Amino acid sequence: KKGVVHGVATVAEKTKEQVTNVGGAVVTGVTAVAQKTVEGAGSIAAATGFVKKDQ
Amino acid sequence: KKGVVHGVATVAEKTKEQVTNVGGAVVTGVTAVAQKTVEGAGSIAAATGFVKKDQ
Amino acid sequence: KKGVVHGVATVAEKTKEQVTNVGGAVVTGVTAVAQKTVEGAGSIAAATGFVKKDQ
Amino acid sequence: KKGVVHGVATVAEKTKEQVTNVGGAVVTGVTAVAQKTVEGAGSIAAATGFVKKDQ
Amino acid sequence: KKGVVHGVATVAEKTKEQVTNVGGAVVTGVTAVAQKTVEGAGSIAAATGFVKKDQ
Amino acid sequence: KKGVVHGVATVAEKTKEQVTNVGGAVVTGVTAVAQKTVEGAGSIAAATGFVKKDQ
Repeated sequence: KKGVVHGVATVAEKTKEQVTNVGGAVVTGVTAVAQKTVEGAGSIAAATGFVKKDQ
Repeated sequence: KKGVVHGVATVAEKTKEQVTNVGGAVVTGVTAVAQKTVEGAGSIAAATGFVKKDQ
Repeated sequence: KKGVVHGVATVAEKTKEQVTNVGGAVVTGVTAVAQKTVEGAGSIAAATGFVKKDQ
Repeated sequence: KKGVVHGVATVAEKTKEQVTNVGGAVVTGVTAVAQKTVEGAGSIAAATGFVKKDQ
Repeated sequence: KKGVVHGVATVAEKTKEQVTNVGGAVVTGVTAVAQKTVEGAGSIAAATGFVKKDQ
Repeated sequence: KKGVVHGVATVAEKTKEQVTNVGGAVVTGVTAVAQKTVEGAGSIAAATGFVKKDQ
């Protein structure tokens, strides 16, 4: 076989899960957050997949 | 076989899970956060996959 | 076989899990955080995969 | 002070939390379950407070 | 002071948490279960407070 | 002071936590279980407070 990509690719066979991202956010997984009190200014209290930027 | 990529690629066969990211965030995994009190200014209380930038 | 990449690639066969990242964050694994009190300014209380930058 | 109980009592002062049970079940706490696949016959997959009886 | 109990009592002062149980189950605490696959017949996969009886 | 109990009592002053149990199960503490695969018939894979009986 032959393949040429520029990116971002994701090429496969017999594949149970696939995610391609440029971004941005993708949430495909099981996630449970139980929480009782959030205070403070400002605290990231429960982050799973996270980025921050400033310019 | 033959392959030429520029990136970012992810090329495979018979593959159960795949993630390609440029970004950005991707959450595909099981995650449980149980939490009772978050205070303070400002504290990253429970971070799983995390980045920070400032300019 | 033949392959030429610029990066970042991830090339394989018969492969159960794959992650490619430029970023950014990717969370694909099982993660359990149980927590009772977070205070202080500012304390990274439970970080699994983490980066920090400042300019 | 004076107190006479038959049970089950729970007597206090200045008290943040209280539970009295005869039973039975009481759930008052933070709880997060994230789960992806349960099989088998029959498996108690994630039990926090649990009892079993048979006669 | 004076106290006479038959049981089950729980008598106190200045007390942050209290549980009285005859039973039965009481869950008051922070609990996080993250789980990906449960199989088998039959396996108690993640038990925190647990009893079993048979007659 | 004077006290007479039959049991089960738990008598105190200035006390941060209290548990009385006849049972039965009580879960009041922080607990995190992260788990990826459970198999077999039948294996107690992660037990914190546990009993078993048979007659």
